[PDB]
Amino acid sequence: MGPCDIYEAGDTPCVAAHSTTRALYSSFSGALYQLQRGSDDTTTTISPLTAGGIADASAQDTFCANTTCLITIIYDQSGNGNHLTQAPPGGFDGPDTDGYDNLASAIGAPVTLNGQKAYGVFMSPGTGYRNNEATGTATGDEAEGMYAVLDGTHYNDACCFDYGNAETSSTDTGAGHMEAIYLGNSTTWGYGAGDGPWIMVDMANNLFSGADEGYNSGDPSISYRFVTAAVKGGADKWAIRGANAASGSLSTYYSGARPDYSGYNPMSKEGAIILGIGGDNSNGAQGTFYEGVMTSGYPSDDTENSVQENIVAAKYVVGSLVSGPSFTSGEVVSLRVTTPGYTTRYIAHTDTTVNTQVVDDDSSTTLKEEASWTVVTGLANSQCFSFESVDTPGSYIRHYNFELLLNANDGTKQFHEDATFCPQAALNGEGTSLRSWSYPTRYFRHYENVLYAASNGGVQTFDSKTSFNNDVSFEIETAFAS
Ligand SMILES: *[C@@H]1O[C@H](CO)[C@@H](O[C@@H]2O[C@H](CO)[C@@H](O)[C@H](O)[C@H]2NC(C)=O)[C@H](O)[C@H]1NC(C)=O
Ligand SMILES: OC[C@@H]1O[C@@H](O[C@H]2[C@H](O[C@@H]3CO[C@@H](O)[C@H](O)[C@H]3O)OC[C@@H](O)[C@@H]2O)[C@H](O)[C@H]1O
Ligand SMILES: OC[C@@H]1O[C@@H](O[C@H]2[C@H](O[C@@H]3CO[C@@H](O)[C@H](O)[C@H]3O)OC[C@@H](O)[C@@H]2O)[C@H](O)[C@H]1O
Repeated sequence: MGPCDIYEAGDTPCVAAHSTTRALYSSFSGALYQLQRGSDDTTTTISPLTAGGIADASAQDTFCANTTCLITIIYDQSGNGNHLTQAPPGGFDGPDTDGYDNLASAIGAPVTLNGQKAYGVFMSPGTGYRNNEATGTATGDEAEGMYAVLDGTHYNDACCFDYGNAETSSTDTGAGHMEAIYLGNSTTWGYGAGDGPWIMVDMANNLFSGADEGYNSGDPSISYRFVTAAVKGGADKWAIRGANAASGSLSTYYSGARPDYSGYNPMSKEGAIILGIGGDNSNGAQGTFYEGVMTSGYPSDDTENSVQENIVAAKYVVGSLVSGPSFTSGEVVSLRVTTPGYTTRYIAHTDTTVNTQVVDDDSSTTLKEEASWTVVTGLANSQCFSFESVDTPGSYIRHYNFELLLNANDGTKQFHEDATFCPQAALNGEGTSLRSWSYPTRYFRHYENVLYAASNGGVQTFDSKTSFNNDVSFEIETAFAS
C-alpha cells in the first residue's frame, strides 16, 4: 500500500496527491510531472518505473542532457486533476514574466528512495506552484488532513514556504481563509522553541505554532534532512505532527482548539492548493518538496502513523549534487572560458566585480592571483564548493542580485548560500558548469565579460539563451598563482 491507499483505508481519502519522486498509490503508473528543456523548449513527462514505483529518473537525465530543465507541472495522482503549475501573481508579484513565480529546476534536489535515484522540487526564493480551481479540497470549515516530505536543512525566514489550502483569488482575504503546512524560521507571526525551522500551520495573517499568536514553546525546531510534516484541521480543532521522514514516529507538537482569535473558528477555507508560497503569493521563501497530499476528512493519528511508517520504508537518502570533473578542498585552480572568441580569458576579478580577463604568463602577479581560486568545501553544502580569492583571502565568489561579486565571508547563512556552487559536467562538453546551490536554475555565466548567476533564459538580459551553454562551460586548469 501507498500513502493514499492508507488514507483511503482510514476513510479520509486523498483529494490531491503530488510527488516528483514516487507514486503515492500502489496502482498509479501515470505521469508524476512534466519537464521542459531550455534547448528547444519541448516537453516530456516522467512516470514511475513500475505501477506504484519510483520515478523514472534516467528518462529525465536523457531528456535534459547538455541543456537545462524546469519542472513545469506536478501532476495530481488522485484523479481529481489538481495538478500544480506555475504560480500566478496575487497580492504580491512573482519575479517572473508578468508577475508569475519561477518554475523550479529539475535537478536541485537529487535523492534515492531505496537505492533508486529520484528528483525532488528544490525551490529557491521566488519559486512557486499553484492550482486555483481544485476539486474535492475542503472549503469553509470542512475537515482535512495533509502532509509533505521536505528538506529540514533548506529554508529561510521569509514568507512563506507552504503546502496546503489557500485562497482561490491569490489574495489575502482574511484570517481563516487558509490552512497549510509551513516550514521555516520566520518569527513575524508564530514560532516555536530554538533557532528553527518550525512546522507551523498557515491560517492566513498568522503562522501558528500553537494556541497563542506568536511564541509557543511546544513547537520544537525540526531540522532533519528529511522531514515529515503532518497537519490537519477540523471543526474547532487542528494539530501539528512532525518526524524524521527517514526514521521513527510522528510526534504531536500541537493538538486542540483553534487559536482563540476572530476569524479562526469557524474557518473559511477556499480550496486552492499552493506550494512554496503564501496565500497572497508572498514568494520570498525557500524549501524542498519531495511528496505530499491533501485529504478530505480529519485523519486519525493511527492513520498518519501508518503513513509515516510507509514513508520511512521508502528510505529517502540524499543523492549526489555533483557530476563531471569536480574539485578537492584546498586545490587552487584557474577557470578558462570555452566560448569561441573568448577562449583566452579566465574568471578573475577587479575589486568586488567578478569578470573574465585575458590572463597569461606576461600578466602581473596581482592579476594572476585575481584569476586564481582556492576551492573549499561548500559553505552551505558539504557536497559542493565555494571559491575563495587567492589575492584576497577571506572573500569568496557570491551571487548578489544575480551578479557574481567577490565579498568577504561574513559568517551568515545568507552569505554561505549565496556562495555555494555545485560542479556539473559542462553543458558544452568542455570542463565544468558551476551550478548555484541555492538557485539550481542558475549557473556561472559570462555576459560581456562579466560573471552572473544566469539561467537559460529569463527576465534579466544576462540570461540570454544565445551562447548559453558555452558561456556556462569552463575548463579547470592549473592556477596562475602557481
Ligand atoms: C533565522 O535563522 C538565521 C540563521 O540562524 C538567522 O540569521 C542571522 O541573521 C542575523 C540577522 O540578519 C545576523 O546578525 C546573524 O549574523 C545571522 N546568523 C546566521 C548563523 O546566519 C535569522 O535572523 C533567523 N531569523 C529570524 C526571523 O529569527
Ligand atoms: O542573487 C540573488 C539574491 O540577491 C540578494 O538579495 C537581494 C534581493 O534579491 C531578490 C532575492 O530573491 C529573488 O527571488 C529576487 O528575484 C531578487 O530580486 O533584492 C533585495 C536586496 O536588498 C537583497 O539583498 C541576495 O544576497 C541573493 O541571494
Ligand atoms: O561574455 C562574453 C560574451 O558576451 C556576449 O556577447 C555578446 C557581445 O558582447 C560583447 C561582449 O564583450 C564586450 O567587450 C563588448 O563590448 C560586447 O559588445 O555583444 C554582441 C552579442 O551578440 C554577443 O552575444 C556573449 O553572450 C558572451 O559569450
